[PDB]
Amino acid sequence: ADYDLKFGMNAGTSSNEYKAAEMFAKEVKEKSQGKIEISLYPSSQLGDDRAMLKQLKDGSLDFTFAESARFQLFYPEAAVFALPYVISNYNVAQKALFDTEFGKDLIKKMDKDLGVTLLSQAYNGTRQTTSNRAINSIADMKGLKLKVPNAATNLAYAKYVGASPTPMAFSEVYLALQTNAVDGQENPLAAVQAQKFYEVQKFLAMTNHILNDQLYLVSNETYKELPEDLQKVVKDAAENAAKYHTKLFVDGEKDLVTFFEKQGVKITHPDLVPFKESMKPYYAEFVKQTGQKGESALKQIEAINPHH
Ligand SMILES: CC(=O)N[C@H]1[C@H]([C@H](O)[C@H](O)CO)O[C@](O)(C(=O)O)C[C@@H]1O
Repeated sequence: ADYDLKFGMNAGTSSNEYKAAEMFAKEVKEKSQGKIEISLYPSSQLGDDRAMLKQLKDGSLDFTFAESARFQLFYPEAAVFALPYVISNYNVAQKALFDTEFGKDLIKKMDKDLGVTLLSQAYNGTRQTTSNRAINSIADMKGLKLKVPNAATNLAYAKYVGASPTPMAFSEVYLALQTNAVDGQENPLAAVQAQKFYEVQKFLAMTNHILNDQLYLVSNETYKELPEDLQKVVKDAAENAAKYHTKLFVDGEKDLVTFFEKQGVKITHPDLVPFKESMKPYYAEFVKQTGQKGESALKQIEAINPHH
């Protein structure tokens, strides 16, 4: 086709993220009357989110996904998006990004500094903790070899609750869990299902610790080359796909607890009071290390009312 574009993602071909990406690709091809084709490159074939973000800056990849929190890699105060228990729900994540001065400044910085245009935002689940032994209480986290992604906020989650974080790549996790070289991991339910981590974890704790969004991103290199009518086609299709993306996650969080129960998994509901208490020292370190931009991002996020 005239523009042969590529969409890279960490997620696999059974994931919600991929399904929404298929919808995005399909609308774009149609409403562009065939001028744009978007091919999918899942399962981190192109490298992980960090790597793919660098390919979008360079212009060697055209689209990818990223959480708002992943931009803590460049702007330390963007960690606020993933300080555990700080963002209440997805309504708060939406207003954080689009309706605060911090948020709006982060978007403009994404474009001018990092070579990426934010097209849409979806919901990608609330993270929970699976494991090979029960998590009845925060005490059960002691010495747990918990698999985390390569991100400072997830490592901090593990540390401060008394677990032993082993960072690793997503594609590696399943075997690690099965052999028990690690004891647990902490994705939203959707990914626990997509990656089938429920086949090699008898236990799931509802730790509700981090709220993931997902941003549909396009390389500026690619976006600037598209005529404005085709820019609007890609922009609209990204908003349509985001809304669908959010619905897949919302509908699944209802039904998946029962799906895991049927699959022989044992669900616990530990007291979150001490989880939340364990993090105050981390919030203090966060303000200490990120300074006044950081206390100003927290202030703006904590002021957002979580009720629609
Ligand atoms: C857009 C994207 O790639 N998200 C990925 C996130 C982020 O990389 C991480 O949370 C840091 O923000 O990590 C996972 O949860 C993980 O490796 O377990 C998989 C998920 O697909």
